[PDB]
Amino acid sequence: PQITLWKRPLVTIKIGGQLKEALLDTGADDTVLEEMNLPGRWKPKMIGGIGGFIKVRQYDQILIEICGHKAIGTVLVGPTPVNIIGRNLLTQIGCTLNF
Amino acid sequence: PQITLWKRPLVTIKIGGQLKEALLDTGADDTVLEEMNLPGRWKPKMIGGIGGFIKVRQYDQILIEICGHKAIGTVLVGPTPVNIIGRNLLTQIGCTLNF
Ligand SMILES: CCOP(=O)(COc1ccc(C[C@H](NC(=O)O[C@H]2CO[C@H]3OCC[C@H]32)[C@H](O)CN(CC(C)C)S(=O)(=O)c2ccc(OC)cc2)cc1)OCC
Repeated sequence: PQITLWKRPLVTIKIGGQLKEALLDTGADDTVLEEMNLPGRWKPKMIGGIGGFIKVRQYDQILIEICGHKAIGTVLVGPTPVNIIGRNLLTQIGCTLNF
Repeated sequence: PQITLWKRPLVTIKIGGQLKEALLDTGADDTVLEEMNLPGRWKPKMIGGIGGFIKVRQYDQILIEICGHKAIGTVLVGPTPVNIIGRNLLTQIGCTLNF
């Protein structure tokens, strides 16, 4: 499909057996999801943007389905205000910018 | 053009007669540029990101050319980690997400 940018590009994702709304974010290197109790091991990490840095938990090889397109990669979990789908997963679903 | 996301979607912009590099950021509502001198009046404003809020200077109806495409809109200037082109201007240049 094609998504215009009049409004926030919010889509439904599926992760860890749960449906959520997430933002398709070409300005995000990595994927950052709201607090959730995913199973398995993780590693502490800090990511920064406007306003400073936040602490997150890095989970690897997590499967996410974005609009029916599957993707496997690293997911950061922490006190983010919004679920953010970053380039590490956007590339896997064939997402491009076009103008 | 069509832009893949294996690398950061960085493009050259021209604002106030000066060339800069900026990030096409579909997760940003607004356009935020690093500290710089712009002519005309400005109003102090605040915007919030992943790590909290920052103080910016709001410039309205500013000419800005993004990868050869002209836009006239709001540009925020402040201590952002990187120049980001947000949806307010991405819509003006006809930018969409596609997968
Ligand atoms: C009132 C303000 O609303 P809020 O609920 C913040 O809600 C957000 C936070 C972050 C994003 C993604 C980034 N957008 C954003 O900051 O937009 C700004 C500018 O326009 C406004 O619209 C949304 C918030 C303004 C951007 O797209 C990606 N960032 C990097 C970029 C700044 C270079 S990031 O989120 O900081 C990031 C993601 C993954 C990473 O992997 C290592 C690193 C960094 C969207 C909405 O309250 C704050 C306390």
